[PDB]
Amino acid sequence: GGIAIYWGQNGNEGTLTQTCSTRKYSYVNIAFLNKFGNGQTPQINLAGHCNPAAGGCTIVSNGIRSCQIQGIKVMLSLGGGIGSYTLASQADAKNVADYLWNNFLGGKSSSRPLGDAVLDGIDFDIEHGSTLYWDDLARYLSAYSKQGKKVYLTAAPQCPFPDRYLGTALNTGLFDYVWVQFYNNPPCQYSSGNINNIINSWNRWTTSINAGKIFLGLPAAPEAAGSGYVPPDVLISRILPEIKKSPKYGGVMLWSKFYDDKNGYSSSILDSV
Repeated sequence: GGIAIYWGQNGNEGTLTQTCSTRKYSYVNIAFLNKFGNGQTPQINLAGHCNPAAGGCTIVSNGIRSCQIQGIKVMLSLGGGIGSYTLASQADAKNVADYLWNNFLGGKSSSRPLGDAVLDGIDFDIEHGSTLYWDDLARYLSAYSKQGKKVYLTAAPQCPFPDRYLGTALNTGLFDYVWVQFYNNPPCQYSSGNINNIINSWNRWTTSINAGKIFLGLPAAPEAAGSGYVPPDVLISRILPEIKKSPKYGGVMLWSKFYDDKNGYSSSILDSV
């Protein structure tokens, strides 16, 4: 399989072009569109990379194209750990889907925040707020595929199954790739000496949902998460041989590009994935 990486939350982590040029990643999620819904004007947050005012982030289209040329799929990630994103109603789901289509996908807008490039899909990283309507948002985005170009749908649920925010949306069977977050959640993450909780949880996920491929999501450094970091050696020796047995195995997801650079996590695990 391949490695999915989150990029966008630390201005020092390198450009999107450099990120794709590493040749380590197969998927890149751009983190985050962290404000939308409830009549708010949607706002992308790419930390120090660029300021989206006055088309300050359109330069990112260069990186998007460069990734895609090399066969890397690039998603815009909604939500994240911080932000006032929500969906107020089913009409809000529709408004948000139309906004995303016109501003990031195959539609038209005079003010596309990341420029002219057409993203491959949308990543759902919904971690708080409303548990409602995410399934409608997935349906509406999925309908836009009928115009000719596939809109990929991906999700980052937390490991406790089922996920309170994304469970219904994942039950739709519309998601292409699901990278489960096996961290910040004691009952289903790695803890010193104990791999049972994580394998047990992986078995639940892979047997329970219909998506194309399921990925094992991890923090790339001890600093990247509150808890759940797994040393690469343990991953390679004890965890991967077990999880790679699943036909639904897609590879590994890492939070985030910035920490990966510092800790050299993907460099250490790349050939084992």
